[PDB]
Amino acid sequence: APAPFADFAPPVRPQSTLRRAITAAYRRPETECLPPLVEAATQSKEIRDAAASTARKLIEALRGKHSGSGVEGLVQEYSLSSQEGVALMCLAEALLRIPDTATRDALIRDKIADGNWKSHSRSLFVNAATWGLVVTGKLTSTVNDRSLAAALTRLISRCGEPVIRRGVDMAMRMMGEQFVTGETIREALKRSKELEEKGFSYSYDMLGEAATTAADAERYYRDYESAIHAIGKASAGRGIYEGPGISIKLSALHPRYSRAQAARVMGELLPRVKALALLAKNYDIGLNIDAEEADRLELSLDLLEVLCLDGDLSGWNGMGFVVQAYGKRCPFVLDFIIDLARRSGRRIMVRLVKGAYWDAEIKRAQLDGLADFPVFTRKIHTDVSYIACAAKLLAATDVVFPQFATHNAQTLAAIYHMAGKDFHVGKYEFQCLHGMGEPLYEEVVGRGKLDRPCRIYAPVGTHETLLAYLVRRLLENGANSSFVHRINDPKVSIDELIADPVEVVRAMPVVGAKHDRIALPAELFGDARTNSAGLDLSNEETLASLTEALRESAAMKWTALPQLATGPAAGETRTVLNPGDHRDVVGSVTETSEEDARRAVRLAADAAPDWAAVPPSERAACLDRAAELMQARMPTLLGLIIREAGKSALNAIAEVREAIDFLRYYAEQTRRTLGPGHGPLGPIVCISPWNFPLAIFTGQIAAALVAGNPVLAKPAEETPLIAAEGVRILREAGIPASALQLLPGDGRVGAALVAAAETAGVMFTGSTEVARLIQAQLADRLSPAGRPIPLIAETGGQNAMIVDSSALAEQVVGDVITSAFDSAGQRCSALRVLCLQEDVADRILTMLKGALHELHIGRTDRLSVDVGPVITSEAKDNIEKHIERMRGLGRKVEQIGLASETGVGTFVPPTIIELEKLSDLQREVFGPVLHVIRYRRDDLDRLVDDVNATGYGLTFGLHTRLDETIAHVTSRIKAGNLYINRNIIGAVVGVQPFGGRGLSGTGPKAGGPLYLGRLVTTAPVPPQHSSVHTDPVLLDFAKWLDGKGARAEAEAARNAGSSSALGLDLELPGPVGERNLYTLHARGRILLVPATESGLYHQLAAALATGNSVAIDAASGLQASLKNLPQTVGLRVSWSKDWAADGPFAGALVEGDAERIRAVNKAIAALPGPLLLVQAASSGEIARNPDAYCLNWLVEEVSASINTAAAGGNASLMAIG
Amino acid sequence: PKAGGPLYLGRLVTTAPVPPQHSSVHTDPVLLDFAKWLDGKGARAEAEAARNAGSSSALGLDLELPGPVGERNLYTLHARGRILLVPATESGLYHQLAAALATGNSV
Amino acid sequence: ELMQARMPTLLGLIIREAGKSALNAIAEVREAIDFLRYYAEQTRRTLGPGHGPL
Ligand SMILES: [C]C1=C([C])[C]=C2C(=[C]1)N([C][C]([O])[C]([O])[C]([O])[C]OP([O])(=O)OP([O])(=O)O[C][C]1O[C](N3[C]=NC4=C3N=[C]N=C4[N])[C]([O])[C]1[O])C1=NC(=O)[N]C(=O)C1=N2[C]1[C][N][C](C([O])=O)S1
Ligand SMILES: NC(=O)c1ccc[n+]([C@@H]2O[C@H](COP(=O)([O-])OP(=O)(O)OC[C@H]3O[C@@H](n4cnc5c(N)ncnc54)[C@H](O)[C@@H]3O)[C@@H](O)[C@H]2O)c1
Ligand SMILES: [Mg+2]
Repeated sequence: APAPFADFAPPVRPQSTLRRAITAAYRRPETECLPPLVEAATQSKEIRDAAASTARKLIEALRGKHSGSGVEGLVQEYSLSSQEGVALMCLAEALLRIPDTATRDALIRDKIADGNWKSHSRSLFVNAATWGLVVTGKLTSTVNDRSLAAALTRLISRCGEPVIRRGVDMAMRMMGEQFVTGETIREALKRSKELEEKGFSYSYDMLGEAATTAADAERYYRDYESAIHAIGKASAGRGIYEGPGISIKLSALHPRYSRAQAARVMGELLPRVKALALLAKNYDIGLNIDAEEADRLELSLDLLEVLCLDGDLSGWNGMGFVVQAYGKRCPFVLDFIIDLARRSGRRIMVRLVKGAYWDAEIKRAQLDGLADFPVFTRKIHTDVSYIACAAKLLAATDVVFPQFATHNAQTLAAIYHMAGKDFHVGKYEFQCLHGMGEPLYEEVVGRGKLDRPCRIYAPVGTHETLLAYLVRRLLENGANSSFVHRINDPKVSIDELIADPVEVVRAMPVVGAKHDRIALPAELFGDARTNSAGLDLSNEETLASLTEALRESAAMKWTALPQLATGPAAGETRTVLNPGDHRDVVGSVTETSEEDARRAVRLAADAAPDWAAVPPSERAACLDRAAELMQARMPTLLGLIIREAGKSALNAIAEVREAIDFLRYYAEQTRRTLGPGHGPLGPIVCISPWNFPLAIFTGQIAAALVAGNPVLAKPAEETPLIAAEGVRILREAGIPASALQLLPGDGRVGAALVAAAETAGVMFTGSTEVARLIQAQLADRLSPAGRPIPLIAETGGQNAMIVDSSALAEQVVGDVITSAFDSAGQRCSALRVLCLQEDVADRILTMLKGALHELHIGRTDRLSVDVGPVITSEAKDNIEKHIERMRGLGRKVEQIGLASETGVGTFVPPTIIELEKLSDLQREVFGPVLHVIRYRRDDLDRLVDDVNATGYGLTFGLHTRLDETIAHVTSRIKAGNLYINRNIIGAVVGVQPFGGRGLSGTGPKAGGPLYLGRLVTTAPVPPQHSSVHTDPVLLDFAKWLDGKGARAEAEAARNAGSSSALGLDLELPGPVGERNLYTLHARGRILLVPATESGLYHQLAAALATGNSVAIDAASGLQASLKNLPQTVGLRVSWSKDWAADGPFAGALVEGDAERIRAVNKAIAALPGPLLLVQAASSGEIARNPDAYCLNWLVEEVSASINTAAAGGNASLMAIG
Repeated sequence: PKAGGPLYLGRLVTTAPVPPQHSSVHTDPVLLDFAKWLDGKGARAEAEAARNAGSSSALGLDLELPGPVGERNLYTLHARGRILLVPATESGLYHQLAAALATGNSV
Repeated sequence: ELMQARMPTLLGLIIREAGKSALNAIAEVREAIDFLRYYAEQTRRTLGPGHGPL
């Protein structure tokens, strides 16, 4: 048996001093990075004056020949609005998908120009965000396809065939000659002769990146290989400086290019790069490795090292490598490369760029809760870094070949004068992007200008392949801080453009301060609370320290005991085994007798006043202290979760982060709300699931505790050890032993706790079937006041994602792989049903199956493991029984092979099952099993019906670029957590408050602002909880009441209309590149069980004020109290003689004495389907208490998370520099 | 239609143009249910007409118009109310219903 | 353009023929000018050969 974590994440090679200095700078504070760069970038006053003069001269020439763009002239000629211009370019794009020129022209002349363009599976406007950048310079993340359709109809009906003709010719020019140098390498090489004769050179980019499958990587490989032949044939011995070369992206050459898969990268990717480099060597052309995301930088250095030390490549100086000056590690990376060039004797071609992925790096660091960014946050810092690194490169031209890739004339001029008077071809060069840089460098290349060479980075590919690179390009030119945007801005003077970034930074009061408008990840929530911190699993120091802490966690003797108020109790003891390897004993659990569980409830009851008397601020301080303890102990907590619950390190980090976030969120919500009149319920039984064994465990207990309730904590029988450690942490944080008792054991302990007479409330997260048993237990019970015992029951999902033909397959597949198979599908939020529009289903399914087979399944104490085990052999048997049933029905089943090592544990391979109809599913299958259905676009509304028809309502995803489809689907889906253009497993506390409806939950949502109010007898007013909107049917009912003479009830109805928070619509603070929305909706149809006329009027007012319809108990005999209702109200009112037939309901209001309430509660619990959140009151309570029925529980919370960076960049961050 | 607004000129020609900014991303939910019902009955041309009406309807348009500072001048498209339908044929009635339901109206 | 340039004279007629004050006569002429320019622009944004007159 392998020792735990003995092979967790060993580095590719021992880290040299130079490599370690790189890693040390990864997230260095910005104020520490800049001073050395300012020193390195300093030049003499004479040079700065000469540079400014050169830069002014370049900028004056640039602005002098600056003519209007072709699209701008087209917009002008036909008086097009922006939407018309965008719609026209979308139409032209589509017409160019028609290959035959004569066929296209007939369609234009005879069909398109004559009105109905719509007549002639894929929205015309799928790429409108890109064309929007071209036309307007601004990025709109999604497409208003109804606005574009209207604009296209309007412009065609107004201007006819001539404007279509001009649009097509424009689009043809741009997509064939401006965004790419050519469609094919042969075409690009032909078009390169003109500028080569003027002194330019070329580096061709075949536009591959981010392989998703093995087949993708093979395709990109043979594309590079075939391009190298064509370029090498064309080079014809010109060599690596005068002649053309190629650029490659490592992400194109392997589907798992990541530090987590470093062994696969070195074993499988490296030989492919070597083979391409050997061919480049034989033709003697340059081969450049493009720089990509920050978490790939250091990994790529291991390939660069091996290649430069490989004797088979000796004699060739064409190996090239990009370094990104916006990165804090850039100068240290250059030190490493220069030293490698010295050791290997290879004159490495070093392309210095600023960096292409800035927005994405900001979002990723925020999402991951890391200490700082790996890039600068002020644009001028990148400029100083660039010039500092150019000085380092220019001092090493004997050993490297510097290549200064920039379109900034100030940057260029500074380096031109820095390099001095001695020049020869091969000393260094400049570089520019095809299309973007020729105006500037025609003022540089040639003995009549600055007589310095420029290599053009030349994209090559079809219209289809060009999109990703294009948005990344167009977003760059649109940012306010970009040189290209500023030189075109008339309000920007040449003096401002030639301003020296080195001197500007040097004179700042605080050198190198972070941007004021970009939050560090820790500060995402500002003054409200401190964000939890994650760990960077791409950082070798982190991996090394985590390796030791994980190993140490595996040597600990973890135990879980019945921790009663009086001290640990005796019981039956057994071992806890690693689900991924039953030979790995993780610890020992002593489980609770039903006698001791009943005793613990009595002890909690006796201790309840002492805990309620701890002021809310001090209870919240305990939570905050507990959060600090968990943050400090995260590495050890990771190791325990990894081994006890079969989680990967990434998932365990998120798990501990979520626990920390619960603690801090409920602490802050407490400080915002709880006062003397919000009395605790009493002893609360917290029953938690195995699959989030720390986070949900902690969240329920922390909420109950901070609301002033003593807690009986019953963890899932599978995962008691992490629960015991969380209880130890909470107790260390100051929660008294009498306020928090741990009762390990199975459902018998849970049931004994629920049944205990003093149990005042139950918080349950788990399966719907178990919640239903607890609901039945509680229906026997009333509080001492004669009211139902509150139950929060957060249960299963049957979560769908709908994908239309506008979505990007690579994005979809990544989000599907994560949503369906992360944690082996053992997330309640996990994707269960993928719904694919028929026209794209085959392509996406092929890509999905290819991605499936790149997953590594195994024991999770290895960083390379993607998917761990299922929790037990019983879970495995249950999942496999489902798979084989489906397989028996003839459904296509895709499964990846499991290594023999999995036999010592309980594993189910990630599985894809292709279904015919959504009704082929019957129950939640809690494992790594994705079902796929196809749908025709016209049946989208029916498909949403089908998703809703399961009765679940937890998470839901939609991948589309089209606003009409977003509006349609999100208005018709009924689920508590929605996700647009991203995965569906985000439940960030306070950002996506988490929890569903129907069979998925009673609410209120964990991690949201209504949660604590359920755990006290009188609910406070949550922060931000109000609405200016009044339900109109409530208003009509209040008027009807006044017309009937029921004046007091009409007043109560109007008060309910005002007090309702129906229509609340908020955006919650969170990471950049995401919009996180929180809204209060009607729950649905509320069952009303009245006893008196006034009671019925109050119940109806409460239900209508919160947007609901009602079914009124016909056995009340109160039909005559509701005669002659307004039609608006009658539409919402039905009478029910058979409650079971008229559901599902979404809640209930009950009026009666205590035994009437108990009887109705039993009848309601017997209704099929969803657990109902029931509120009961006596007639006298209704008369005395306007809040007898609390409106908090008559609305439904909906969280929506929209990935606004999905189009390829972040519009908000484009204005930040 | 309103004088001084974008629907006005279209009343004075035999085929109305699409006015500037005249669109909506919202689809009437009753229109959607009607299209599905027509689908179920096999009235494929009418169901297509219903879907097309649902998309081209500008019901729900909600714009701020340019004007003076210190004012917000808003322009919105709502249902008219109850529309009198005088059909002659079943297909005609389905088409009338599609047009009226797509624009939020009762009939 | 003509109504704008002749607004003072048009004001005088409106004041005496229709009982308007100077301020309201100014508003009257401005609105006429705005109708003219608005329907002109709306025409430039929309009308094509298939939008036949009544
Ligand atoms: C020219 C070139 C070549 C030849 C090649 C390459 C490149 C380039 N790239 C790109 C770069 O990086 C950049 O992005 C551009 O170029 C731009 O820059 P320039 O011209 O310099 O401009 P300016 O304006 O001066 O600047 C801009 C910049 O800055 C920065 N920022 C912004 N904002 C900010 C910043 N920082 C800080 N903070 C703040 N706030 C940024 O950076 C921007 O951009 C590249 N890149 C990369 O990454 N890599 C590579 O490799 C490269 N190359 C190419 C290839 N790839 C790419 C793609 O694909 O896309 S391109
Ligand atoms: N809605 C959410 O937020 C959410 C979150 C996580 C998990 N879940 C659901 O949880 C399920 C998986 O977790 P699980 O396997 O641990 O759920 P489970 O229903 O099997 O058990 C959950 C807890 O209930 C206890 N239990 C079992 N029988 C009981 C009884 N008769 N009375 C009282 N307690 C009893 C168990 O000991 C455990 O502590 C999945 O259905 C998943 O969807 C929901
Ligand atoms: Mg269970």
